[PDB]
Amino acid sequence: LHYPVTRQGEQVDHYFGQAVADPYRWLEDDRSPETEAWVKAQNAVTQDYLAQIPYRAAIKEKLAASWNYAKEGAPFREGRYHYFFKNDGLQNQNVLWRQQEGKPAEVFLDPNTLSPDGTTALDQLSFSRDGRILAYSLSLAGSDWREIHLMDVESKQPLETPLKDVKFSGISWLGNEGFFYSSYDKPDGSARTDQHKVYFHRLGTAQEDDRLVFGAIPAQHHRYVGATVTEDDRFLLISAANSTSGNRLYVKDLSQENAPLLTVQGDLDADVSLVDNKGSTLYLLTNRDAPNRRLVTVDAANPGPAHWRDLIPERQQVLTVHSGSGYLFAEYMVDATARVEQFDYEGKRVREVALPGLGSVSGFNGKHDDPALYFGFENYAQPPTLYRFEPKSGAISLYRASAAPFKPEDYVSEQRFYQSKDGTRVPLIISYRKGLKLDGSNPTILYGYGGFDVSLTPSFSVSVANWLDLGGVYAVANLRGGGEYGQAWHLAGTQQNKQNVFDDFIAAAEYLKAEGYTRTDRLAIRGGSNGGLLVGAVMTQRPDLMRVALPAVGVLDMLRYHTFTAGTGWAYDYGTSADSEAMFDYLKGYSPLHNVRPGVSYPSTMVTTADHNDRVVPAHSFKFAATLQADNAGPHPQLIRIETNPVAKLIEQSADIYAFTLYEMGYRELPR
Repeated sequence: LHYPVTRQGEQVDHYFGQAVADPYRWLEDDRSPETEAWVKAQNAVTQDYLAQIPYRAAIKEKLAASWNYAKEGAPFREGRYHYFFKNDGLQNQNVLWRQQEGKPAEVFLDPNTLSPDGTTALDQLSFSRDGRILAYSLSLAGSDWREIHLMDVESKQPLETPLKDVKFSGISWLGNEGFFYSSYDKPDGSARTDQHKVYFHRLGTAQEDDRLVFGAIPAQHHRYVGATVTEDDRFLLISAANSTSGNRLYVKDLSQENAPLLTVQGDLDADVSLVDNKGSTLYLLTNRDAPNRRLVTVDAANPGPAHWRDLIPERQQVLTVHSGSGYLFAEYMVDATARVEQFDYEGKRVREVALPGLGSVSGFNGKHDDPALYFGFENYAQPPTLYRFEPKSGAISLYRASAAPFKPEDYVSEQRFYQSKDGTRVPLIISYRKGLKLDGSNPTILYGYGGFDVSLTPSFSVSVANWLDLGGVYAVANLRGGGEYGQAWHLAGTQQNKQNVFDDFIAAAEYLKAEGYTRTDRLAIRGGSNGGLLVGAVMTQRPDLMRVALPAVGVLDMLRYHTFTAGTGWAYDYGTSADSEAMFDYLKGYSPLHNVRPGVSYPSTMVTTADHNDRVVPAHSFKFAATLQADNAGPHPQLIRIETNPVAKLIEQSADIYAFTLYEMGYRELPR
């Protein structure tokens, strides 16, 4: 193995009197001729090394053969038809299908044929109350602008000319008269502003005559406004905001002539949104005086915050509310997995929905008179599945099995909890092919993130599935720093407590060995971005803990990350070398780049990154890889794979990592 030559410069940096050498400073410029040449050479070496792997092409083919597959969404009633989305598995955009009691399903709206390239995409979709008219917004390329088209459902032809200059808008019908939408500019003609306004479009009229509903007078100026009409057409709810944090909310009783807007919340101190109404009672989801949120009710005739009353009190877990079939469904995240509770509109707990196991859910959204509801379920061992739920009995039946070439019963996903160094308990979800033997010899990949209040919830991955099909184990740890247990869990993994994140990950690794799942020479750690940091730190503190290290797009230079493009936004979680001498010593103490040491024997490593990236600059990966090649004294290869310029590329990347990981664990033949 012959690593390219990496020039060492004389750049020296100073932090509170302390000097730190940065020999690869020049590699921070990913667009200099010298760096691109370095990239080119590193890739040649990496590829040459991977071409030495016998089963690489086999793993690739297997992945490509299982990567794409058909999908289907839950069906919804609109007028005299049931609608549902479908996807060939190849089609860029989902197609909307329609079905009528008698005949068989038929294609209704295919967004793919609206763009020669398949760019023009479907955004919002809203049917009129009777289901006879369809309003839908389409977005071109990566634009924010929209047009709202009106289609006659029965004929499938354009009802009227489409509405233009629509942006950050919903579409909410008022019976069969027309609908509310948002826009920054008068339907007439004028010069731009950042004053978002709500307009009502009455069918059979020109857009230029749409009436102003909210947002024009100075007292109503806001950057973002939304409008929603309740299912029973009784109330109009208008939200107004200037940012993603907090919003004002107003209500208008449409059952009364020229009713004025009443204020549900007149300040931006908190988030409040409409769930539904029952009679004159409003059901609102809000985080006002409740970080984990609560569901409250208040009469529409006097809706101010002082009159709100808890229907579903704030709990230790963050609440999400869905409504359907005359029921309210409280969704939570417990130990990173879903839990759903059913309630009636009077706050009486009906039952705890019995989900198909531990995982992630979607659905439980429907109309008042839907006889049944649908929900999606999935996790590391089970591909997205559609289930039917009987509101009254609570009976759950399989509606649509996944078309993914992976039979769920052949896989196991068990939940475990271990203890960190200080004694903290941490969740760990291990998945694998059924029939595993706890002999501690299974090629294992341990994944983690740990930070930015990001919570790692289970989700199906074709790549992971293929890993399991190779006899491998996939373990995901919910390290501190994430958002699996509120704020206290997040802070325990930030600033001068970041080391807690690494310890937790370290503890997870030892657990997998102790419990006989794998062993050092059969273990690999993986992570991306803040996750790459995780891998980089752990591999520099405990290079004896694993056999393989797979850091992707990681933040590795902890002393200069903040000076790079987009690095500013991660200061809250990490702190900076400039903050104070104390912060500097901590950052320098674990910074991957600065903790690689000459003479040490590091695990087999494959650093991955794109050649250019604004979120996490390649500089981190380039300098880290260069340092590992120069310092490592063992037999393990320190490689970096740089993606240049797509499912093809994704498939190729997964193959290289798995092929490499297995090849580095000694396998000279696929496991088994």
